[PDB]
Amino acid sequence: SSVQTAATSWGTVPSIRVYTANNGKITERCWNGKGWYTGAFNEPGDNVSVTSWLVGSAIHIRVYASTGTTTTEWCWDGNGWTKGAYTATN
Amino acid sequence: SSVQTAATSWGTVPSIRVYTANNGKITERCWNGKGWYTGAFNEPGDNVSVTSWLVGSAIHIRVYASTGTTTTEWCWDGNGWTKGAYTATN
Amino acid sequence: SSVQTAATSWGTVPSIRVYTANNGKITERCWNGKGWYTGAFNEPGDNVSVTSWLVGSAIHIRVYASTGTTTTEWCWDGNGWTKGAYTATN
Ligand SMILES: OC[C@@]1(O)OC[C@@H](O)[C@@H](O)[C@@H]1O
Ligand SMILES: OC[C@@]1(O)OC[C@@H](O)[C@@H](O)[C@@H]1O
Ligand SMILES: OC[C@@]1(O)OC[C@@H](O)[C@@H](O)[C@@H]1O
Ligand SMILES: OC[C@@]1(O)OC[C@@H](O)[C@@H](O)[C@@H]1O
Ligand SMILES: OC[C@@]1(O)OC[C@@H](O)[C@@H](O)[C@@H]1O
Ligand SMILES: OC[C@@]1(O)OC[C@@H](O)[C@@H](O)[C@@H]1O
Repeated sequence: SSVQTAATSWGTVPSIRVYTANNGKITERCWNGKGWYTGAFNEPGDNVSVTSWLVGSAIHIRVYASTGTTTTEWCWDGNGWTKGAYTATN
Repeated sequence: SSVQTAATSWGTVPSIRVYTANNGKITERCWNGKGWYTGAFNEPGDNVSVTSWLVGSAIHIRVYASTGTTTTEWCWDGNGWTKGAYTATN
Repeated sequence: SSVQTAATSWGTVPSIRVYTANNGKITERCWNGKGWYTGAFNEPGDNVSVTSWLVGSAIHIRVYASTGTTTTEWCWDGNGWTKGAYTATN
C-alpha cells in the first residue's frame, strides 16, 4: 500500500539517485549537490533495487526492475540507459 | 506479511546500519565492530531504503522512508538526524 | 505479487551480486565480468537486503533475510556463508 524505493550515491558532493516503484512504474529523482530533479529513467516495474560503482571518475549504475518473476537490468554508463544482460536463470 | 529491511556499511571494521520497516515504523540496528545495538533512528514508514558515503572519514547517511506515495528523506551527518530536501515532484 | 531484489557490487570489473526473494526463498545471481551465473546463496526469506565492503582486495558481504519479524544475517568473507550475529533486539 506504499511506494517502494532504492537509493545509490557516489562521490563526495555527492550525487544521489533515488528510484521509486509506484503502481507498476519506476521513476528516478536525482541530486547533484543543489536541488532534486527528475531523471531520465522511466521503466515498468513493481520492485526496484540499484547498485553503482566508479571506474576512476566515471559512474556506472545498474537498476534491477522486477514485474512478477521477471527482473530486467537497466544500465547507465555515462551516456544513456541500456538493457543489461541479467537473467534469473540460464 | 514480513518486515522489510535496508542496509548500508562503511569503513573496514566496518560500521553497518540495518533499517527495518515494521508495522509502519522504521527502526535502526547498528554494528561498530563489537555487538549489535539500537540506533537513534525511529521514524514512520512502511518502506525504507538507504545510501551512505564518506567525505574523508566522515559518514553521511540518507534514509528514504515512504508511507503511501510520500517519501521523506532523513539525513545523518555526524551529529543528529535532520529532514532532507528530497521531494518526489517539483 | 512480484519478486523482490537487492543488489551489491564491488571493484571496477565489477563484481555484482543480485539477491531475489521469491515465494519465501532467496537466491543469488552473480556477475564477475563475463556472464551471469547462479551463486551458492540459497536461504529462506520473504525479504532481502544486502551490503558489502572491501578490506584491501577482500570482499565481505552481509545479506539480511527476513521472514515475519525475524531477520537472519548471512555473511560472506571469501570462503563460505556463515550465520551472522545480527539480532533485532537485545
Ligand atoms: O543528471 C541526471 C542523470 O543524467 O544522471 C545519470 C542518470 O541517473 C540519469 O538517468 C539521469 O538523468
Ligand atoms: O555493459 C553492461 C553490462 O555488461 O555491465 C555488466 C553487467 O551489469 C551486465 O549484465 C551488463 O550487460
Ligand atoms: O552509533 C550509532 C549511531 O550514532 O550511528 C550513526 C547513526 O546510525 C545513528 O542513528 C546511530 O545512533
Ligand atoms: O545536507 C542535507 C542534504 O542537503 O544532503 C544532500 C541531499 O540528501 C539533500 O536532500 C539534503 O537536504
Ligand atoms: O563466484 C560466486 C560466489 O562465490 O561469489 C561470492 C558469493 O557471492 C558466493 O555466494 C558466490 O557463489
Ligand atoms: O564475522 C561476522 C560478523 O562479525 O561480521 C560483522 C557483523 O556482520 C556481525 O553480525 C557478523 O557476525
